[PDB]
Amino acid sequence: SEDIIVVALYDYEAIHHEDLSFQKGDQMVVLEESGEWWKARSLATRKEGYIPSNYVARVDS
Repeated sequence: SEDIIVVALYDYEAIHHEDLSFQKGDQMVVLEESGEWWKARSLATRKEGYIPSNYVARVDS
């Protein structure tokens, strides 16, 4: 349904504390919406951290 799940469109690796590593075609859910960077949870490992919004695709499904 309508939600805040995005898909990593590029490979990346965790760096800061609450960070999250994803791949070029991975799927992650969003926990909140800020602006430049958002906090999401990768279902591939039930983990969660930051995700560059400029390198991802946000969908509500």
